[PDB]
Amino acid sequence: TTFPTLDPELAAALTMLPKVDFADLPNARATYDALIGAMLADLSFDGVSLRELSAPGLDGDPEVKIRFVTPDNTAGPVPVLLWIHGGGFAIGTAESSDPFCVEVARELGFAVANVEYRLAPETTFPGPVNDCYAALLYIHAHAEELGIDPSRIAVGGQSAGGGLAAGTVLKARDEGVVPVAFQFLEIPELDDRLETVSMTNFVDTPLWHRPNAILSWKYYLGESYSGPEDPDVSIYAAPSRATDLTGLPPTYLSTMELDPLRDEGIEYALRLLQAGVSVELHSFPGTFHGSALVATAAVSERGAAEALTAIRRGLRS
Repeated sequence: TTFPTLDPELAAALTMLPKVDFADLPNARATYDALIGAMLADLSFDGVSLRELSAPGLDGDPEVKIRFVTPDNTAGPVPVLLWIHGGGFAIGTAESSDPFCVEVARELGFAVANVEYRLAPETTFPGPVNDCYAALLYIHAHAEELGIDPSRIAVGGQSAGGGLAAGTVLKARDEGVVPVAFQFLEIPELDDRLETVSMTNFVDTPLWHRPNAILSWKYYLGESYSGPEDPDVSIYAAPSRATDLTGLPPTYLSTMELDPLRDEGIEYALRLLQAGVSVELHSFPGTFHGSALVATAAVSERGAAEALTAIRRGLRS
């Protein structure tokens, strides 16, 4: 009865749901890392293999490791998904996305380059998006050696990883080096200004909420950033601030009903469409930020199936 529009199937999973409070980052990191590692313990890697790649960082930055998932038995060159995990820019690891990356490699027969970007606040913007772009530059430049079709690279991510994906895709277009065939944005974190209705009204929704949103952008943009009215925010940090969305790749964007990020996701999708970009936009009913973690729910199963359908079609021949 606190959230009467929730899907009953999800509703269930809510009394157990841990607080991931950004105000205490060490503890946030620990409860998240445990809410994921519990799931990685029994994960099947049947039909795929994982090896680590090392992409040179931008400027004098350290190497960016990539968890590179490939399907077994596969003639190749195959399409590749560059994937970027979520966690509000300040928590999470690439391995936390191994379930999804294995799924894509096994079901679609695509390589997946899952990027270990550096976390904020220890590394503030531009570092994290630079690590993702460095990984993109590397996979594109080494595609032949890696058994990748350079004409069929997707860039995607979830939550903050969807903001990093969108920023990386803006950067790729603007620099003109790497062609991106498809963009996949799941519950993306795109706008630091926190001025949409969902961002003003969702103050204690499950997992993500306005208090976490404030802390997440502050960690990422750093101790100089002065907040929503700051005029000096890069479009690669907050893609919603970009004014020219033309010439971006065909895109899939999903949002959740009770997610504070919902409205900035729908608005970005609408502006992509209005810029002539092919977009699939899906706001799922009765859901919350991260309810896909309740993988058994029918609405989660529908979302997961559609994600594979979208990526499969987005990277067709």
